[PDB]
Amino acid sequence: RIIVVALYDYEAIHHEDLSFQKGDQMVVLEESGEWWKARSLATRKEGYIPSNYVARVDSLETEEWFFKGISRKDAERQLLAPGNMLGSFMIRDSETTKGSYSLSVRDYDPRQGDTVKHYKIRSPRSTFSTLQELVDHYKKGNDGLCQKLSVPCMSSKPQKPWEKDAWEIPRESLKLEKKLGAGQFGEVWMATYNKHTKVAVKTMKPGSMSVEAFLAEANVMKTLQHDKLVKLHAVVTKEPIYIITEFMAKGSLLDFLKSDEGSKQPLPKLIDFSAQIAEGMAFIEQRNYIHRDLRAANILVSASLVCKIADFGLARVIPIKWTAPEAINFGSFTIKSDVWSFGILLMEIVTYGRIPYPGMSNPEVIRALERGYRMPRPENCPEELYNIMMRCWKNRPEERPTFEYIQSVLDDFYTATESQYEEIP
Ligand SMILES: Nc1ncnc2c1c(-c1ccc(NC(=O)Nc3ccccc3)cc1)cn2C1CCCC1
Ligand SMILES: [Ca+2]
Ligand SMILES: [Cl-]
Repeated sequence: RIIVVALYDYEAIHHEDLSFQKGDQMVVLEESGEWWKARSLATRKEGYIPSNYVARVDSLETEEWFFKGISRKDAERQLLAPGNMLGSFMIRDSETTKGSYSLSVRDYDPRQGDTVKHYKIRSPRSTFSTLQELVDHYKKGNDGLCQKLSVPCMSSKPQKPWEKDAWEIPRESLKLEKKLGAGQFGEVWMATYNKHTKVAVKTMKPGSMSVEAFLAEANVMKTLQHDKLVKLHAVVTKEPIYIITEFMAKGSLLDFLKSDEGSKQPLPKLIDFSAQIAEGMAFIEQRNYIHRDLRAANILVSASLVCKIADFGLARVIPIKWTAPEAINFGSFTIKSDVWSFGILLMEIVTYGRIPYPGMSNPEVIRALERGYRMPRPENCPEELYNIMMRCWKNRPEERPTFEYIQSVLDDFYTATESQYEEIP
């Protein structure tokens, strides 16, 4: 008889799902993925609950200061997001000591700025019974920490999982309310699914993109979910093909960088964007795929300033200034040619969306590349960041770095390796 408890309030929006409040417990009846059949103990109603909204009772996730499955850098990102302050903290699974837990605390530093310090856990000069007591002490005066614990890190509701068994949907479920962009193969619309969920919808123009073959690839992309790739929610099988993805409130990185909220983003933020994108490419790199069209226009920014690679699968169904010479001349697109593109993307970001090689036509650009030309360095781009672009722009593909390496460098750009975790007496 399994029992769970609710971490956040939830309003039912479908037919068979339950409403529940933060703290309500319920008996688990069926475990079938993102949705669980359960029986609320507060209402006695049976129905479906989003499985990521609940945790086993008396387990660590029930605590407001615990954060399951969070990397050191994610913890750094979450702690630095608005709503937090000096002393804000969390306890999470250690990324390196795979089985133990670490502490992450927010600090201010007059030179650097707002920072996040990480402390490993099991100082020998302190024995607390379990993790709760540990928290309890450091809240009243630091026992060595660079700052003393104030409040747990702000946490917001997870994204609602898509409706169960609603991968193939009828067109009737959608109201496409606003055309966001048009192009060669169709349009992208801001839409509403069953009057309750805001989504984005890619409407396809039919071509050699064979129906039952286009849908084959979309099914592939649906297996390749990652936090840094845009969620594939649903599909409409009948021509013209509709692709339903999650809505990204701030649109393209290109447009967002050109905006006024964009022109306020400091360099550490721009690099953070780059790090997110490289994490997405690193996932793709690991799975042995290729994006083939990496650039700022194909990156989406969420409302919370999270950057995701806008899929990516469009090359499995169908701009040389972003393209490596090897793929331009012989059509040899690889993960290494994306690296080149990423380097160009990197320049876009630092230049707030300024078009690459400004003032040069395509052939101008190509012959310049063969000469050995590369874009110069903007009067705000760091030498060490520029050096990364150059390494991406190596003429021989095999000498360009991996995304795995690129991600690790951008992630800790301002942090010496020796300074990742603090070390206490
Ligand atoms: N999701 C969004 N949310 C908010 N705004 C969005 C978008 C998108 C958007 C961009 C790319 C896609 N691509 C996509 O779904 N590709 C795909 C997925 C599976 C199989 C084949 C292709 C979908 C929506 C585009 N846009 C705006 C429209 C033009 C600029 C940004
Ligand atoms: Ca140290
Ligand atoms: Cl019961």
